[PDB]
Amino acid sequence: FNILLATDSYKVTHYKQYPPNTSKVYSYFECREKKKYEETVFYGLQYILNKYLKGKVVTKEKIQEAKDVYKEHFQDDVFNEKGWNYILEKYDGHLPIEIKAVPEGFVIPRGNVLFTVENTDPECYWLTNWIETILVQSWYPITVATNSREQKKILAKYLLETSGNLDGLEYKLHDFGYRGVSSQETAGIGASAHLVNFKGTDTVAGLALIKKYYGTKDPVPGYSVPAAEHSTITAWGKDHEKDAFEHIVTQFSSVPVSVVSDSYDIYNACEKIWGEDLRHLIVSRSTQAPLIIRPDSGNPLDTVLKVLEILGKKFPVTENSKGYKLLPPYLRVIQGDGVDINTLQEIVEGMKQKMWSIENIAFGSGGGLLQKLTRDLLNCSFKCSYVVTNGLGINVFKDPVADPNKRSKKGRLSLHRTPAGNFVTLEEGKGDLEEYGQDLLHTVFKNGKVTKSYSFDEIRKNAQLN
Amino acid sequence: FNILLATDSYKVTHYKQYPPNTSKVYSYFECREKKKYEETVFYGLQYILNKYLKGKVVTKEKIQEAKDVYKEHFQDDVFNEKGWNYILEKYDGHLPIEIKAVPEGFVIPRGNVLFTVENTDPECYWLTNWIETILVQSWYPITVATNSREQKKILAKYLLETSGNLDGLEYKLHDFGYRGVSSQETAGIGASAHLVNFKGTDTVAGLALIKKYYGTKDPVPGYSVPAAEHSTITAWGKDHEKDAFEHIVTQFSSVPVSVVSDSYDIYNACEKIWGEDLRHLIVSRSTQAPLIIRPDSGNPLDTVLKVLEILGKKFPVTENSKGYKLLPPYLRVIQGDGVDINTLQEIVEGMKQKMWSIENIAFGSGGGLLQKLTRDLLNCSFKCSYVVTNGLGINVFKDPVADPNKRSKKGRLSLHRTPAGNFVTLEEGKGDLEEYGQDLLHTVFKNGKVTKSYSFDEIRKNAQLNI
Ligand SMILES: O=C(Nc1ccc(C2=NNC(=O)[C@@](c3cccc4ncccc34)(C(F)(F)F)C2)cc1)N1Cc2ccncc2C1
Ligand SMILES: O=C(Nc1ccc(C2=NNC(=O)[C@@](c3cccc4ncccc34)(C(F)(F)F)C2)cc1)N1Cc2ccncc2C1
Repeated sequence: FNILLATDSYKVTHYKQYPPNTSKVYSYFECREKKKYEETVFYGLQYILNKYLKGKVVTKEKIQEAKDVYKEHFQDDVFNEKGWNYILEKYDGHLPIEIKAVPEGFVIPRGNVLFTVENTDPECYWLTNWIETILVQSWYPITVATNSREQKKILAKYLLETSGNLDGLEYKLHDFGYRGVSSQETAGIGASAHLVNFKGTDTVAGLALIKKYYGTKDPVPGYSVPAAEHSTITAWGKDHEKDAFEHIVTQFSSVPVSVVSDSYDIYNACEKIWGEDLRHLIVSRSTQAPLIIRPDSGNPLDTVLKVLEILGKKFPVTENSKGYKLLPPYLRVIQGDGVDINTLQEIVEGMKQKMWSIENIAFGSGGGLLQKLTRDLLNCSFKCSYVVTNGLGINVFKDPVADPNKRSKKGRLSLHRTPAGNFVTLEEGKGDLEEYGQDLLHTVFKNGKVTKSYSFDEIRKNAQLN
Repeated sequence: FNILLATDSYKVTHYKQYPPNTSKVYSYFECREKKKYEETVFYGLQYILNKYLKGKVVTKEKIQEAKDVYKEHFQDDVFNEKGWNYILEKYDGHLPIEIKAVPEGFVIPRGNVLFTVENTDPECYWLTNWIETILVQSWYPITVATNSREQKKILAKYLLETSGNLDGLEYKLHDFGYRGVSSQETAGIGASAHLVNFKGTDTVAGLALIKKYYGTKDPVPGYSVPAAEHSTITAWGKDHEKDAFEHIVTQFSSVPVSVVSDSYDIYNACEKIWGEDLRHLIVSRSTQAPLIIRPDSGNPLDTVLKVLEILGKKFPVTENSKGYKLLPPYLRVIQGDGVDINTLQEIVEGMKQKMWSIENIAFGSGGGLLQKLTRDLLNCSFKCSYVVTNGLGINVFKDPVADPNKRSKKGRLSLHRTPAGNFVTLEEGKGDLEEYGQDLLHTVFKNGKVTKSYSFDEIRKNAQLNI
């Protein structure tokens, strides 16, 4: 990794574009309000600070590699070799940058300052926005954590309504997304962001990221159970689906086991194979080791409702203290196909209308959870708000005539508690009036060192639901 | 990197679920047809083979790390330590796997085998599908290359129609997506996939990936020009936008230079600042060093058409030999906001209806090009189609009653040219009847070695448009 090659090409040319005698560039990150995701989990900057920004990030060799690449890339010698040599010689390759940030896991309304960046040496005025590209990739862990939290809110509401408690809430949305993301690095970041809110993952890459960058008191931040795939059922042959199911639930007799049941006919598998031929191997299992039947095709709501209606007529169903139907504790369902925040809401509402407890169901989500998200969903954006030029500070901003939603904030920013205990971003250095007490941003990075950090356990606490 | 920790958790348990006495698992990858992205660029597998699958990928230390993690993760000791030790001791940690693939850059219709995977040692029947998760991530470079190519087709059609050639086609869609992707690793892979079809990138990460994994005869696979951002304009102050523009075009007098012009009022910047106050610094510039005006907000079609209407009244417009209007060569426009395959089509059709040449415009795309894509867009999917159990081969598949589109192929697969020059995937080992040409799948990986590689130059040639 070479930070000289980890910016948008055009930023290589910015040191020639700022007003002459500019000693300070001060820039901020927000999830811009779009005058429905009203609050965001701030998570993921600490990963970036440690993996990419801290310590000696400049060497002789990195400067020469970048020089040689940019000469060809631009067909011209526009690279700031002198500016990067300055950092190597004055600071042993440590970035003279100060970043202030809201604590990780914090849950903040749209349109607030989340972090700020500024150069600490006048010579490095160009450096603040060099690192915009790398820091703005924060959008991804923020957006995965936020969208996973919104899904937890829906699950919380319906589980509380149909059961009278939240037992098992943190295992209700399992991460199926490892194959469905764009890379290994993405797998680990996105899986880690989902584990801010839940404990169930198949995306193994998330576990090592958490242990190296954040830390947990527990040995691991997330858990799984044995489960089949189409290959482990269909490999027995089209006439032997029963043989496959029997061998798998017998191999995994004393732990929970998920068994994909839609290879040929989900409704026949539920009613005849599980519900009649193999019923004796299901009703014997312990409460700690249920069979989880997994449909994987068809309309997600219609399929879930028919699977439950089938199982309800083959297995002894109870009515819980809320009046909702409940499968025996040895038998559960997981819908792991077509789940995103919209279909999840549809399935739990539909279950509730048919008097099925959300105790009966778990969800798996892959692309919906980790991939089908963009920087646009929360308007994650980094902008310059303040510069010093000829020793005078100026409040700077954009305000495009055709889109007032892209207006940016002015001047030096701070984050405060309101008298009602909400959040407000103060602009134009007005935080210094101290009419709203102390800035909630903390210095997290300064002059190549991480100065403040959060365990994963602290992050989970900050991100809890009301 | 530990390949023992680079699979979906449940696959750690699959070695206990396959039929006993199974000596072979054979699986394939396709972009399943949904019975419109009718053809897919196969690109990206070579990166995965070299970065993650080749050489000694198993050590004593990796097996113990995986053992310790899976113990806690499953609350149980279900990990296949003996199976992974077998690979370490018999093959010095090299995977006994054979992968066959269509050549990279090939352009293949939906619903065809692109690559196959099978174990070369009976002991390692479980290994074929262990590596499903890592191989299925090839969806991403395939889908970025495919979607970038479909955009090149749209640009090709409209540029040929409004100008009578394709000059500059390979610079018409610039990658703006570095900040808009989910990771550094993703930036490099997605940027490299876009450069299969175009030469203009700001996503620097793509250049080193191409040089390390593919290689080009040219020094670099992709190029950029100097350009402003809101910070380099707004830093001058709200009352000095004109000073910022003047200093920037004067700093970059002799090369092309893109200047974001919507900080306060794009229409005032075009009509009064560029079109009157600074016009003398624009009309002097060379054909090799145009000013590119960059709007960055509003309705993308409406804003492009009004920018061109303004510039057409302040600058000398010509009518090209097709009847379409053309800005002077020192002046161009780039729309780099809200561009995806749908808005791109809308803008060029709108320009065509208003008699503007596509010569006037370049596009920048960020999230649309590199991030707003999923494995579902081309139904990229990996399935087991053949096993050997008790020495007998059987053709296996799924065929869910409620979704016939998820039906999978049966048996040993091969890819062939049809008598009309199309493609066909043969099932059930029917390739061995040799009623069609050679199988187009080549061994690219075997027993821990990459056996066949493609230069990036070969991939660009394979992925060219017809015309
Ligand atoms: O079906 C898959 N995995 C799976 C299925 C169900 C659950 C459960 N979630 N939630 C729960 O509460 C269960 C559960 C009960 C008791 C103790 C559990 N311990 C740890 C966690 C879950 C526990 C419930 F059985 F009670 F539903 C089980 C977890 C994972 N697959 C993995 C995968 C990956 C990629 N693509 C497809 C698939 C299929
Ligand atoms: O505007 C940006 N960059 C940029 C702008 C225009 C082009 C051109 N594209 N296509 C071309 O044909 C141009 C062009 C002509 C002549 C020689 C060129 N040489 C190399 C390539 C482009 C050449 C055209 F001037 F003719 F339009 C110029 C390339 C990059 N930005 C970079 C960026 C990154 C992230 N976010 C926002 C931005 C803004």
